[PDB]
This record gives sequence, C-alpha cells and structure tokens, in this order.
Amino acid sequence: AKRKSKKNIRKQRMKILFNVVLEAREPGSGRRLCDLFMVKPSKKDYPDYYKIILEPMDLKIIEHNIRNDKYAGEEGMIEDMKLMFRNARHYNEEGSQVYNDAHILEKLLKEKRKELGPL
Ligand code: NI
Ligand code: NI
Ligand code: NI
Repeated sequence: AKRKSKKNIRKQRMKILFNVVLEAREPGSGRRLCDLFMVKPSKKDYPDYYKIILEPMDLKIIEHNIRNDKYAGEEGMIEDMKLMFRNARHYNEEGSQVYNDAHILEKLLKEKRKELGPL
C-alpha cells in the first residue's frame, strides 16, 4: 500500500532531477550544457582519459540506472551525478567551458533537490 506510492514518488523525483540537468541551457547562446556529459569519451580514441578517470560516468549510464530501478533513492542517483561532475572537473582545466558547465549543472541539481523538499 504505502510502499508502492513511496517508490513512485522517489522515481518521479529522480526523473525531475534528471530532466533539470538534461534541459539546462546557457543564457544568450541557448547551448545545452549537458552535451559533453551524455556519453563518456571513446577509450579507443582517448586512452589517456581512462588513465586519469578510473570510474567513468555519463548521463546514458544514469538514465539506464533510473529506468531499470537500480537506485534505492535519489541520493544514489545524485552520487552518480556528482561522480560525473567530479570526473569532468578532474580531467578538464579550471576555467574551461566543460569545467564551468559541471559546476553550474551540479548547482542546478542541488537547487532543484532543495525545491522538491523532504520526501
Ligand atoms: Ni589526477
Ligand atoms: Ni544494466
Ligand atoms: Ni558559481
């Protein structure tokens, strides 16, 4: 009874938080901030990326995890998002566009979670 309704609220919330990252655009240009986070770089094309980033993460993986109910709650999805953003900021230089995008997308995610409030 009360547990299927609670699983669905959690799953809904996870969709809302995912969609915030997916849809965010740069003011002025309309550039979609999430473009370079959608799929991890090709290992064949950029092997050095995988010597720096030991646990890769991208939105394709997180989308798969959401849809296949692999996360117990949004805190698990958020930890994957945070790993993705940390990877971006570890690999890319400070003041690069991808570095700044990771920062802004992480703030948007955190702000939308506070807006949703406690379960
Ligand atoms: Ni390093
Ligand atoms: Ni799978
Ligand atoms: Ni800032």
